[PDB]
Amino acid sequence: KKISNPIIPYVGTILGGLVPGELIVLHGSIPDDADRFQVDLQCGSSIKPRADVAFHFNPRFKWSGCVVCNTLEREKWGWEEITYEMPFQKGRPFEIVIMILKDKFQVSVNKKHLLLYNHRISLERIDTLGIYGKVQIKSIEFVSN
Ligand SMILES: OC[C@H]1O[C@@H](O[C@H]2[C@H](O)[C@@H](O)[C@@H](O)O[C@@H]2CO)[C@H](O)[C@@H](O)[C@H]1O
Repeated sequence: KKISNPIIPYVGTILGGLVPGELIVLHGSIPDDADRFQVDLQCGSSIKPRADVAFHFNPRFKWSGCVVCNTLEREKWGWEEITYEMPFQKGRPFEIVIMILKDKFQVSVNKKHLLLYNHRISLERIDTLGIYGKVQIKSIEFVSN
């Protein structure tokens, strides 16, 4: 459950799905000209109709920067939860750690807390990791309890 230099866009099955207490650990970097990227925890990888996204984590670099989180269900976006922080920096490496909990995802970037997001889709439905946009990824790891 460790992938080196994945191709972006990345779409891959999460072996065994996710359980509370586990981590998803991403090391990567942001290109000099980035606008946004996203990490999506998905129900499958269908394109038409588009796979549900249980957790859409979407850093956006415009202005002072923010991170938009949401859920896509039956091809409709829910209410956005926007964190007006930007820990990502153009031209710099990062580490993202997503801690899976019973109630929430908790996300840290570079070992600093970033945000919480309550589950909207049942955790057991998630079977696919997608990474899209202007981002480079050195490694993907799923860390057990
Ligand atoms: O909510 C996540 C998605 O947002 C979409 O953009 C929104 C935008 O944030 C919102 O303010 C409004 O203008 O509608 C847009 C379209 O739904 C993105 O296009 C999408 O990729 C997700 O990030």
